[PDB]
Amino acid sequence: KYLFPKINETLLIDIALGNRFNWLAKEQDFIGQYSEEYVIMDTVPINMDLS
Amino acid sequence: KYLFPKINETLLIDIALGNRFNWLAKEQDFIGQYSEEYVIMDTVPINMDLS
Repeated sequence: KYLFPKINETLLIDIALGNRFNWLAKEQDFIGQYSEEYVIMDTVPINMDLS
Repeated sequence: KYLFPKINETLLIDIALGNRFNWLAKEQDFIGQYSEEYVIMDTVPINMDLS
């Protein structure tokens, strides 16, 4: 009854918190500051006539 | 009709009773008496400003 209380273990609980959208993340080169994007608009195929 | 009755078999029914939480059981060394645990509290990432 005269000893100092001693620790069995000390346990770092480290939970790996994850970003669910990480598989979308592209990686750039961090150069310039404006990203732009563009598409090509539809031109529907037309019938041909020989007249 | 004058013989003593004789045993065909005697059958020890031994059912293996299982602890369903046994896969959680860590094993320590039984040394000391206080287990403690700790986490690291959140510090949210902050924007940087050059001023």
